[PDB]
Amino acid sequence: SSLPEKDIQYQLHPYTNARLHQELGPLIIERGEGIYVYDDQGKGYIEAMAGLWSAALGFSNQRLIKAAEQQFNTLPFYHLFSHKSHRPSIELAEKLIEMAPVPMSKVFFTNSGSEANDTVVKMVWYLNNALGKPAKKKFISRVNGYHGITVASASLTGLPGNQRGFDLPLPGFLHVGCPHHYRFALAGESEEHFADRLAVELEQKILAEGPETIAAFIGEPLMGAGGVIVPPRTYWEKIQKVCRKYDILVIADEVICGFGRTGQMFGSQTFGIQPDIMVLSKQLSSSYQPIAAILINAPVFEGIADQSQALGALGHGFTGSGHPVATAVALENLKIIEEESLVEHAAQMGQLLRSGLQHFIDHPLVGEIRGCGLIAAVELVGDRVSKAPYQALGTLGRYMAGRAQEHGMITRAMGDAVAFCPPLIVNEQEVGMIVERFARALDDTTQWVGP
Amino acid sequence: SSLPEKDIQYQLHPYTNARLHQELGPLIIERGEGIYVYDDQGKGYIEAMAGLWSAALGFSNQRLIKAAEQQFNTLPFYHLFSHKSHRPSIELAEKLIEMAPVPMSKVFFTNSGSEANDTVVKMVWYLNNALGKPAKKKFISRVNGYHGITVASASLTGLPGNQRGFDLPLPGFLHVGCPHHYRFALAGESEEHFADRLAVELEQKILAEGPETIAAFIGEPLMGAGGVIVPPRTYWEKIQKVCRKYDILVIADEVICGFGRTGQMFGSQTFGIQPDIMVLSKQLSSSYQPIAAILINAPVFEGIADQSQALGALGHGFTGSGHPVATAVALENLKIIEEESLVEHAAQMGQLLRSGLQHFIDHPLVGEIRGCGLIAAVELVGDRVSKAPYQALGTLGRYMAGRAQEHGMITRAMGDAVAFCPPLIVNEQEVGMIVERFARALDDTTQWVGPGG
Ligand SMILES: *Cc1c(COP(=O)(O)O)cnc(C)c1O
Ligand SMILES: *Cc1c(COP(=O)(O)O)cnc(C)c1O
Repeated sequence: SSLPEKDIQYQLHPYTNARLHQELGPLIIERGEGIYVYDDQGKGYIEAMAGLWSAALGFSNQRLIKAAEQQFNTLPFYHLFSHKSHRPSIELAEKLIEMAPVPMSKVFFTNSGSEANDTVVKMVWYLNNALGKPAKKKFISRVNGYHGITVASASLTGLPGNQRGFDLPLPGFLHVGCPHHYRFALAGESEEHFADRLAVELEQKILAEGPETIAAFIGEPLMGAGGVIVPPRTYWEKIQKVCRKYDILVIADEVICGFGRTGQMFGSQTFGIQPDIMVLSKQLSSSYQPIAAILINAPVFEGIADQSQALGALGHGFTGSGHPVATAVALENLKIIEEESLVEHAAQMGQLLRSGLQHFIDHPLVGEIRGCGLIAAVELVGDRVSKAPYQALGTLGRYMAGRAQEHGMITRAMGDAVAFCPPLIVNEQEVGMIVERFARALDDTTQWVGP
Repeated sequence: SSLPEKDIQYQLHPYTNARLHQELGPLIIERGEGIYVYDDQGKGYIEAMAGLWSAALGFSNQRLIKAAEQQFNTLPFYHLFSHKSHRPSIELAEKLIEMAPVPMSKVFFTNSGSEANDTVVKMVWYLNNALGKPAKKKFISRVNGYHGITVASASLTGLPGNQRGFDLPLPGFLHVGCPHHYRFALAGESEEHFADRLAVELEQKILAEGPETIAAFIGEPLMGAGGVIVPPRTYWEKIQKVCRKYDILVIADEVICGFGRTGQMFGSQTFGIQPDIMVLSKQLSSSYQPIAAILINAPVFEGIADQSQALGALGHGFTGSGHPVATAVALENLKIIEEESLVEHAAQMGQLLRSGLQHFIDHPLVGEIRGCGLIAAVELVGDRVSKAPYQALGTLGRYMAGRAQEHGMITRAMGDAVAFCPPLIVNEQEVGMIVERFARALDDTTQWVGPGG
């Protein structure tokens, strides 16, 4: 009958406890503008996550809306199968290739990040069969990495919450350590030496598995959903040397880091990664349309092209691959990010965010503050010396996130860390408000944990 | 540089020979209106495939475009994670549940058909773990079925072109026969007996694999990409009895059949299927937005809900799941289909299409004319008695499709069959034009072959 009642009756929600949902119902979000969303009671919230790490231009960018309209009225749907094409897919693909931080050869479009990583898995398998290396198939990823939730991409993902009860990972999807100094460094170990030990771990993993069986290493430049985990200094340098030593492809999952999130246009620039393949989504279209993109370099394309010829055609593609409305919106989105100098602006807003949060560095429940550019997290602990949680891992984060919402801010808990990933258009005072609302939530949480 | 040159330079095309693409370049489609698209030279074509079996309302429905606008200007993106919701997802889900041809409990949204089928795989695995049946995991599908192209959903798919080179199918993804009488029936075998033999095949497959290890059977009510293959009479009845005997879930992949394609609202109605899970996409939004929907019945939901509680939350969801613009467009799309009586209209347009094509039933190159509702195919052969192809399999289909395009019509060849899946809004005279353009293409193809006889 009521709208909340209909939701409970008819929707199975993602990333939601279904039974609790039947009791509590939804928080229905009705409208958005700038960095704000409003619920159906008219309460406004700063969307400090940009939705799902994604709405770079906020929730009422008229240029994107008009670009959708203009394309809708020209050609509202067509496809790229069997030599068919259309201008928006062509022009977007050109723009993505030309702005890539390393030389890239081709773009392949999907709807989601998960589909894109799933497609990259198939591409690498197809590639290595093309080349006559049928054993070179295994993927290496990392504990706490997030790469999506198809059967294959959830296998790449290294978060237990995405695997438990789903019979994952599949075989051939291997995991090395999470590069988080605060949690996994040895006592008195430096960042650089933590990085050394991670590179050794990767090489030993490869040697134990048989280097000839390892096709690819995939990683987010910095880990998003897994906690805003910034890798230790020299990690990417040392990891890439191990990969290049055994002819292992380096895949940068830029689904969150892409398009100005980390202080430069790509996480690959910020962290000195020269990937063979890049995966892009989210900020690509400010999530105004579902779209993702895979960039592959020359060797990857040439092997695939050779096979697609021998086997008649590339037996892969989604109905929505390169959708003309989604590609048109993404094209306009990238033009706005360039014309408005949002990469530079976000970097400056990020410095303000990070300096604001650092006033709480000696709070008794603050275990670590981390991030770079305009992405950050504050990890809470029940005890700073031991780094132990209050009650059980997740208890603090759950409480903090709930308090932040009460104070008009949407953040996301990742265990006991709360994340910040605001729209790139956030202004200085809005950053101040984000920090103030974080502060109030923290104060509430501290009184709740109590003496 | 020119637009075709940019395409060749920068895009890897799906379902395209990449090397041939570098030589020929693209056919760039510039605009659409009604049932027509126009290329960049201004030549018009009837889109007899509705794009990819999908654009129910044609290529310039203003109501859908305005519904997108109105939602863009309210809330252009949000998500459904962690109890968050929004009106368009809620109202769409209600509408889908209430119109379902069997009692259904919940809707889960994805972007694509492939994602939806991939998600259904995970849901079934999660479900059976929830129920304490950890061995009950394998899926059974069919030769020539199409269910998408993720690693898992390409394993469900039974077309060799989707598996060759990709190390698929994964283990646990099993295949029984294509239910196409014309190609796989024994000499002088009836439809009903062909159906018996297929049901026996399925039961033997289950028994050989261990019934306790089989979770689900999935099928398109009629097979789309694999050839517009109408199953033989009594197939679905007998297949479901085998499934119910061993407590195997029945999943109807309605990605093509959904929303009026086959003569009734759902392929499940047309063919008497009582599925536990339905998968919907394509006509859902006339492909104006990427969206797919999974309908799950009460037992499937209850088990999933039970576990999500014990494990804290359901560890699954796409950023675009239930996207407010895509759901708003699909909602308006389903309203138009109902208000304009397009299911009934498509049924009538389909009988005209079929009657038109049947004037060529005794043509020496026409092996079979099949379909129902407003989906059809004409399978061409080089020799009717042997059913053998002219030159290689595919030669006639490729030539026919090329001639159809020259005559202003886009059809898709599936080997030597050419498909018809026009927008539901096609009128009687447009059906006449589709059949005329098919006839000219067939006339060209006949002159090219020279059947003599
Ligand atoms: C969100 C995300 C994905 C998956 O994207 P979907 O569109 O939600 O499937 C993949 N990789 C990373 C790093 C992500 O953050
Ligand atoms: C087209 C199709 C799919 C896959 O849809 P995408 O949106 O292209 O992933 C799945 N099943 C059937 C029956 C289809 O026709």
